[PDB]
Amino acid sequence: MVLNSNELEHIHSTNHSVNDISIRWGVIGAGQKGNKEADLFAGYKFSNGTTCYPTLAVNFAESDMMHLQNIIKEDRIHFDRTPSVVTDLFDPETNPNANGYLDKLAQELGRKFTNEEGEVIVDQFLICLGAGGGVGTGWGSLVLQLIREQFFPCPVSMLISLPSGDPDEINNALVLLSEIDEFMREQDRLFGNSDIKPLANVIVNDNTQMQRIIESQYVNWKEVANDNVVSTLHEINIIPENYGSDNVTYDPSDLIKLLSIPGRFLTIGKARIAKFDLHSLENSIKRSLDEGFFSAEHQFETATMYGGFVLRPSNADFFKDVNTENRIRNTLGEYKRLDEIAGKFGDPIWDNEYAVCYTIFAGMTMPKRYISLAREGKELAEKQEQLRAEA
Ligand SMILES: Nc1nc2c(ncn2[C@@H]2O[C@H](COP(=O)(O)OP(=O)(O)O)[C@@H](O)[C@H]2O)c(=O)[nH]1
Ligand SMILES: [Mg+2]
Repeated sequence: MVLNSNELEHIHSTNHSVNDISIRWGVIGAGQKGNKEADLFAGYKFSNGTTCYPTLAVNFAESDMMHLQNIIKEDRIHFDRTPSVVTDLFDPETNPNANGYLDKLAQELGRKFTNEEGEVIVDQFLICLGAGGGVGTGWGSLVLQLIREQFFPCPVSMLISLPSGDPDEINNALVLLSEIDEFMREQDRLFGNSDIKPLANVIVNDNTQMQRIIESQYVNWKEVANDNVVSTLHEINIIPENYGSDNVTYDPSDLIKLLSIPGRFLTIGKARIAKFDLHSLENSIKRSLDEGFFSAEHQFETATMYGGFVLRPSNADFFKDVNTENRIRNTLGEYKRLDEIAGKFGDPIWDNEYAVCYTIFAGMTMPKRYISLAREGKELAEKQEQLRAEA
């Protein structure tokens, strides 16, 4: 059983009835980053020892998989550094024999995500990519195509990492984010507000932002980032199914709507609160949204939907108070006025000593990290253009 956060450790040592999640993810991880994250999801188990997430890892290099932990070799899909090469190999025209590549994929997909009775055991797909790579980013474009060709039995969610500072990795990331933004706009004019979107959301993480948080607190920066990112997603999946409130309960259906309907960019703040004061509460909430693992200068006022919950002790006098539920409403209100959009904010109960406040904004436009990333990007391909002058 994989337990890669204090929150998950507590939960499983206290609750022995963790037998269900809010939304049944099917995790596909592509490229080394993607595989490594998928590998973690694969490790999660219910209280009764069953796997939580059916998980495939996909790659072109078999060296980016031979050292995985929780993914059976059978579930390591292999095909015998430019995003084009991935897409190209899966085109009826561009590659001659791309017929026996689509097929392998579609087969293994049915193998891992369908019943015997040809049903589907998953609610949405969670695809993991370190945008910037060749295998990874390439798979980003590939997925967007497959979604048009209605290849997937249900909606797709993308978990995407943004590169630190390699000018090539930056290019790939930008063309992908660009291609994503362009899918999202098309999706917006093809489907209504109420409608279930084929691309449910995209969750981004900034490597620069993440490395920074990590050095603040031997230790591997990506191993730590991965644990935080993945555990958070798992936690927000676990909690609404396994923890209720006497006041306001964020239940699974609420989360499902939030992850399924907005159809654009999504972000999460996880804030630990032990300091039970209105001030330091406000502060760690703000910290988690602006300088947390999921932050990338998001455009908060473009959010069409919100959600989240503060997980608190059984006698948390504080999280009962009007001003508490008022200060929270106001702190969040600074990012997006809450009376404007759909959502719900819970306050579930748990056996713990501290609390944790989870915050989610969905349906946002392109994060501004795109801009500050590009600025970097252009100002580099010029520097090459010049150094290309010399000789
Ligand atoms: N957040 C995060 N980023 C990673 C991790 N591993 C690699 N990356 C970065 O994500 C990008 C993805 O490329 P990588 O997966 O290493 O190779 P490729 O996808 O097979 O081409 C690179 O820019 C890596 O620096 C990880 O575990 N976590
Ligand atoms: Mg690789």
